[PDB]
Amino acid sequence: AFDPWDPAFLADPYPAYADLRAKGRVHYYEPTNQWLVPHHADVSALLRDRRLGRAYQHRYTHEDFGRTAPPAEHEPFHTLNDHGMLDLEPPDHTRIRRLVSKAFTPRTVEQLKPYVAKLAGELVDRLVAAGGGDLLADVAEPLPVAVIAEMLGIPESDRAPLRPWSADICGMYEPPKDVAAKAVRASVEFSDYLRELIAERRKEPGDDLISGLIAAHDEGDRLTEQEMISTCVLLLNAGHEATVNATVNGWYALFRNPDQLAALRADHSLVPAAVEELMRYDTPLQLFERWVLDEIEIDGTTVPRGAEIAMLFGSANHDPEVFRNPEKLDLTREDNPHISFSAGIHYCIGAPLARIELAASMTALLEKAPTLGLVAEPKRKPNFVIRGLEGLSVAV
Ligand code: HEM
Repeated sequence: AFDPWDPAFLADPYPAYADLRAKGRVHYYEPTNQWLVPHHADVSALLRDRRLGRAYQHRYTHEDFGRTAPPAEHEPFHTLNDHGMLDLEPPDHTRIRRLVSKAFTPRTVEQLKPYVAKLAGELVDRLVAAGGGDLLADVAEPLPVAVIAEMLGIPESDRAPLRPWSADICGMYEPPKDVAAKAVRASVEFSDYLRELIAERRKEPGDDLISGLIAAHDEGDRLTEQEMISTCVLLLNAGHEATVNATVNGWYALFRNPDQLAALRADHSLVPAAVEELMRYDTPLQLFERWVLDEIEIDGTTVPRGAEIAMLFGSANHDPEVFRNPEKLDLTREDNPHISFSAGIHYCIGAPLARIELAASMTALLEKAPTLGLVAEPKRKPNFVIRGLEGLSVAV
């Protein structure tokens, strides 16, 4: 009896998650032909199970897996997608991630802190100067793209087309004939830009990540041109909308919980714990899927090879067997093992950088806009897999 399109579910899905959890540990959903998993223990376990993957073609033809191959007109998208580590399974995943993690390191993250803090400060100053604005458009949206641009080493000169590129490519996962068109178009355009920067970095080495990707090697193993383009597009696409919606989701929760906002404003040392609790309370990434590569059993229920599982991260983050009073926002929550950055081999390689951007944004807002208030009830985007608002009207 579940309709993820119901406007009440889009407004507040957490009561329905409560019902799902109470009704069982795996539920077949005919409309999407998917098996829904809502408990934290099950989601955690399945993300670490070697019998599940974000791809199946390394093991089975589409046809042997009981599926239909995608249009060859979408080859440029599928090529760019299938060389990024998010949709790779071992041993290809292992190789590209071991290689990428030689260029993209803890030192790389540390080096961005000053630019993250600087940029955050500037953004909030401008909003303060205007005495208010749209937290999404003016503060949340600009920072993530800029940080990845900076890490990749791209001029503010040519940084304009990145958002619209990332937008149209991601449109493919949201699929209209028109969406598909721009998505392949952007996939080509963006990949050519990358292709270019890859060479003027080969004949002209730099200190950026594109240059660290060109250098990265191990056991004489190295990255292909496509693996590098795919990695760069993945880092922008993965590090943008999630970070944006965590900042706006967080501030909306803070405005709706004035006791917690006042606690935060009174003790800025809560910022790290606050970033984590606001993500558990209302994660922007509600849902992730896995193919069943070998038959599994969940709670004595057999899920067959060829099935697709939907992991409800939102449900898992409100599981009362893990969190006490999960429906309550508590920035001082001691016990917060939220799964928002996932688990197993696809565990977010960006999580340290994401946490530095969310902390820098929050600290700037608290220091520079300590009187910030919500002007209007925001409009919720009609989407149950990426949970977000159209914008956030604020005033000092
Ligand atoms: C609020 C911020 C973020 C959240 C909640 C988030 C969450 C996640 C999740 C859940 C996954 C795995 C999905 C799955 O298991 O199916 C993932 C993967 C990934 N994330 Fe993030 N992420 C965030 C920010 C970022 C940032 C800033 C970057 C990069 C700069 C990034 C890069 C990636 C990459 C490259 C992967 C693929 C990892 C792999 O497949 O091995 N993410 N992220």
